[PDB]
Amino acid sequence: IKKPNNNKILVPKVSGLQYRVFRIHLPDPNKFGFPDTSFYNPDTQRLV
Amino acid sequence: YLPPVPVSKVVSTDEYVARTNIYYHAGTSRLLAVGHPYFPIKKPNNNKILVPKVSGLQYRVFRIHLPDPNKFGFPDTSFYNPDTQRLVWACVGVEVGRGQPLGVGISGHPLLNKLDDTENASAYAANAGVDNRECISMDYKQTQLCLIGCKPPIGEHWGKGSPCTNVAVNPGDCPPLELINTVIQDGDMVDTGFGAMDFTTLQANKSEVPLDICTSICKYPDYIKMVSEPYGDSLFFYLRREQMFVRHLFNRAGAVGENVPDDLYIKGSGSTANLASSNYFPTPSGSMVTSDAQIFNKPYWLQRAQGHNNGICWGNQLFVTVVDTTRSTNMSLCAAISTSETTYKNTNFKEYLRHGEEYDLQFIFQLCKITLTADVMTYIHSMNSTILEDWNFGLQPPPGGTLEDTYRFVTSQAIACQKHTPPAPKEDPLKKYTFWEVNLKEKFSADLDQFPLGRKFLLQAGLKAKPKFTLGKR
Amino acid sequence: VSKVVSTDEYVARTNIYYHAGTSRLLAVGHPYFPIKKPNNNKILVPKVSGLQYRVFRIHLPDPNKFGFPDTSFYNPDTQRLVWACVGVEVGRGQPLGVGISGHPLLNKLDDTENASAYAANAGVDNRECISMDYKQTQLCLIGCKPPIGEHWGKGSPCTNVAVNPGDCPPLELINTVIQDGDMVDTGFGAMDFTTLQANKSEVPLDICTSICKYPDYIKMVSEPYGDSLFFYLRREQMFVRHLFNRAGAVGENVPDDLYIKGSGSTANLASSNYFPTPSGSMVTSDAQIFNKPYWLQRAQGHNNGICWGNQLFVTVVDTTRSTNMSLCAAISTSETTYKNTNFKEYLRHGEEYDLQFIFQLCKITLTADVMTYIHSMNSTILEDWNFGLQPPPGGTLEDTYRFVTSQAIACQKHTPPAPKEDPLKKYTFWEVNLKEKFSADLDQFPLGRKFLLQAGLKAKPKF
Amino acid sequence: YIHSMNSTILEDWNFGLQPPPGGTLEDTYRFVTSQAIACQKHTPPAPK
Repeated sequence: IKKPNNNKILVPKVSGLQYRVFRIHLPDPNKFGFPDTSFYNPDTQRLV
Repeated sequence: YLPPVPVSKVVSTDEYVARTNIYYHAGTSRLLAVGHPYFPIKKPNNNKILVPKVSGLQYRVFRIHLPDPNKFGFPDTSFYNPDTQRLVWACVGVEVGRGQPLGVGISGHPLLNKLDDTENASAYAANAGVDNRECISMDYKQTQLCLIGCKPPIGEHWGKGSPCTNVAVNPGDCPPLELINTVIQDGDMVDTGFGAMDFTTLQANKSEVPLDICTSICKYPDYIKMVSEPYGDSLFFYLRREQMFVRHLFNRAGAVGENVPDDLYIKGSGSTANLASSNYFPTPSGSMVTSDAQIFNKPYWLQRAQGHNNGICWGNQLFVTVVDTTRSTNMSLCAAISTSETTYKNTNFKEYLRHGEEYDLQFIFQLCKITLTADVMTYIHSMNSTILEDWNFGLQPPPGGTLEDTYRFVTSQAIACQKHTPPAPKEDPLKKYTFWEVNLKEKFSADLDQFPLGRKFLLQAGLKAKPKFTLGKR
Repeated sequence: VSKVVSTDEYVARTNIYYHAGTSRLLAVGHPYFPIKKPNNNKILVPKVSGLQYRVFRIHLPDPNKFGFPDTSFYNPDTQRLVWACVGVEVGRGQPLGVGISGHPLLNKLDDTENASAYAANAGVDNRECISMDYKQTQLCLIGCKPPIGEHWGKGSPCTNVAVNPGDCPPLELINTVIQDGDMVDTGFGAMDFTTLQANKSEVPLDICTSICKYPDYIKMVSEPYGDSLFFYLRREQMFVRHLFNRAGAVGENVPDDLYIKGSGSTANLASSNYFPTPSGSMVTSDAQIFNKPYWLQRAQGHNNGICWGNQLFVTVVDTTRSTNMSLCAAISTSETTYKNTNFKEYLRHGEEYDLQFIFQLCKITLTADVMTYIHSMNSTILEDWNFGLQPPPGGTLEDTYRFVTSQAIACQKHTPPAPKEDPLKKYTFWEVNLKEKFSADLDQFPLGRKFLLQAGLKAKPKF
Repeated sequence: YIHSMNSTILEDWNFGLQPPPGGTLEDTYRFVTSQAIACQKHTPPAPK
């Protein structure tokens, strides 16, 4: 749905027939704080 | 239980806090500000602001935050269960960079209340006509100062009071005055040395002061009051420099509010039967600036402070405000409306007034923990209950049952948006106030040597563990 | 935030088991609408159909009042006793058959499945008498907190654009407690037609006024203690049948670029709106979820079958028995020539439920954490127990007697206000009392011995 | 092997120039705006 003169959408077109993509970010675990992190070195390695 | 009670032992922070062994740096480079010194520009019909009024005469607040102490990464954390111990950042050291060349600005008013110049006068004054007010500017008091703490700054200023009703309310009477303490907001006008008060309300003439200070309310911070904080958490440190001197000698022009009792002099005659305005006011003048006048651009180191707070940022929260008079020089330029004619036209060129601004934040930080006991924690409760919230204390009591919690679904919805467009739960108690913000939470580094400042921090206390590249001799 | 734990931590399981159960629950009523005296507001017949939801509230007497053959195994001071719900049954005796519903005026244009020519032009009030079958469904709900449903609904629009009559109202997602008598989805989705459908003819009678709702397993299971439901099962199915059109003024025209302009008969766009005809499928004896024992061991929530406040909930809904028997009475028995004027027609509907509940007995020790932890969870629970004190007051009172003696001492006693116990008293729904029916032996009951058989260890006297 | 697989991966780590030194060593961060006046910070395109 959009305003008849306008090009701007009034309502988004939605139906279950539409595909759905989901993008999910994670924060870099190499910035994180595990209750114990000493099990690794942040120099020679990283975490994924 | 033991100890958040009755007594007065007025806990000093550094006992319950423990200092970790690890440090960090983060920061933005810099910022800008430009603008017109005298007045802002908004769309004349609309309320939308095209250009603001900007000067070094504007106090600049600074508020930044750091993320959850319990979500953020350490090479060695073994020392804690975050449920056994809460955590906080600690502020060891701070730096104020200022990058623009140094020069003096100025401001004034096209109609200023003036009688005449009695600095040197060979003759008695004249009679006042209709609007003798003049166009004059003045050099503002040379100043630098610094304010940093975990709680917002507090200034003080005069304001018109509410006179007890005995004597009449009669117009022309002297309005009442009283002291006013208030939170300092960004964009406020720095007092020129004319006193912290409201020129708008208290001075009806409105021509008494230059445009910059004409409308608004200048304030000055009360250290006493602030340092009177028995926590000290207002600000845990500061320094200032200010200097000024006299330039010219003036007089007010207007009706005499309260006349001089004649017993103070001998009755004149002719011109001397009349009495010239008894009201003098000086012309304040800023002085020479020196390369020493910069108090900035040098690393500060704060170990112990007046309050009990030692550099602790509560609610993940930190405050800064600074004043520079040294860069006050405003850049001016013109726009030629007619680009053709070769003969000068005063009408041809539209002048403009702008100013530069530049800052730096390079922040040391230290890490700290809290052994978690209502033995203390309730004193935190006692101290401030706002930290009861974002912190969950790993518990409400040592058993610590959850809230039968609120988890909401709002994340995206049906075009309703009173599920908030309006403000969300909690609050900023300062939200009504207006002042500056930046997010630094992306700027941390697990290694120090990366940056210019830190090695001074290093070279300051030196280095125990000294980074080795196994390069050079083996 | 110190994070709720598994109830099987502090609770201890006892060695004793009990049973009680109702005689039965049957029903009679009219499926389509309730019956009332025409002038009066009082109901002559309550509206009843299988499509109506059913809620079951079951009290238990406080076991700490219930003397055991040997009571010595616990201290009533330091502890309490709480019932645990091991296993559950749902009896259904009706012969299995499908009901049905319709409406005499149904918004419709024409048949869209096959059209040999373009339709006619919309007149005034083309609604028709048409009926359909609702989706087949079976589900079961068990827990100590009321079942939480959800539905669509009208919310307050933004205030920017002025709403003209006939505008699209915004939509809202709304939870509420589930009330008995409420209606299953027909495949029209949970919402209030009454608000969002002015036509009132867009659906068959039964659901027209009410608000169909549906359980949201997420938010339900989202509970930290799971006490909404610790267990459930569900079965449902549907398929398409007919394809129709809404008949009425087009709310929003289709952008032309999505088609090519016609002419003549093709100049006018036929109604864009379609709605499906939902159709129940073949029922089977197999997929019946009832008349079979259940055995609870684990529950998604940390609550394991613990019924707080002597309180236990059952929500059961099925369409399988929806059969509506039709009957006819004769106003005049004389004439042998039949006349449709001679017979009045009536609709009544049967329902049949049954309940049999195992229960396990359970004790709780104390300490402070537990006390706290419960008092954290729901403090009202301790109220019905005897722990929480709460010192009593009182100094002095002046009785002045006597008052009807009309020499005036002040006017008087104002303190009824707290018989109030059920906070949900606003919520009406089906009620049953078991408190009398406990017994100490499974053996005498049909259901129980299975409990024995399952866990084995047939212990009985000698003869 | 990783750099073979997808090299852009190393970029987001601290990682990104050949055995361990560091850095993309031209100048990094800049911000020109505070209030609405003239060319906004978004007059240049978003580089990342």
